[PDB]
Amino acid sequence: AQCSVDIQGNDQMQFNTNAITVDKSCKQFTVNLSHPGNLPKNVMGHDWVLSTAADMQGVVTDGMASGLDKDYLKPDDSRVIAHTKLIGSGEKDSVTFDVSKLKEGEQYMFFCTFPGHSALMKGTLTLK
Amino acid sequence: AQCSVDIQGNDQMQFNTNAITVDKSCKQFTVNLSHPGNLPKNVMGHDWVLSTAADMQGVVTDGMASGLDKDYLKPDDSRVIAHTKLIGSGEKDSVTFDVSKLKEGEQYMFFCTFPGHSALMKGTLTLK
Ligand SMILES: [Cu+2]
Ligand SMILES: [Cu+2]
Repeated sequence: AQCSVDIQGNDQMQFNTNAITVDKSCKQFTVNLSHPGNLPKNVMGHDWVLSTAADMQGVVTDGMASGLDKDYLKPDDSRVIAHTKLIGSGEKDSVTFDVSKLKEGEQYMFFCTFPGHSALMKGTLTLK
Repeated sequence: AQCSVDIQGNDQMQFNTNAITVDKSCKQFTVNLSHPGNLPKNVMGHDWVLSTAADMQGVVTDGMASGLDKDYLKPDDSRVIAHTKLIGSGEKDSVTFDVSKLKEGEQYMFFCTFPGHSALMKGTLTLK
């Protein structure tokens, strides 16, 4: 626990939280994602992606343009600090990243890149 | 216009009108739906479905459970007064229903039954 969190994205297009603070003593931080529900990945896919607030739009945009095969993310997009894979119902994925990639005083947002899902599936992350 | 309306569902999960009025003189009424943009049916499908405000949730829940192959609508759902098929970008569909299936003093709702979309895509229909 402490440097980790569990996120669930369901069939009603929602995440279970919209805010995450990362404790400044963490060297690394883990996100674990599971998709409750019965719908397939091609109709209700979810991933947890991270970037600063000012680049979220660019990532969602470039992400949509790359297709379901690239899990709706642009390959080697250097605005994406961290990201999971796109997962369907009953699947799960985890990502660990380096906390020194964040700095205190900058605003970060987590979100899903499936088309349209970022309207309700988005939230803040902050280094405290 | 005269006893019919032309409506659009776009790539942002938005319909372009959110209240429809049906005048009592009309024996029938027609709705013509188009979907501008470029996303396919499985990622951004849309339909126009009508029920009383009371049956919307029962219809939205059963439709999600019917699958993309059943155009996310329960077959022969007795609560649906009228509907179109589920279209992707570039496509189009229309429907004409009898105005005698509506009654004065009841509240009706139109919505898209694609999973996750009916929260953003809905509006009122009133018989005046
Ligand atoms: Cu999603
Ligand atoms: Cu829709």
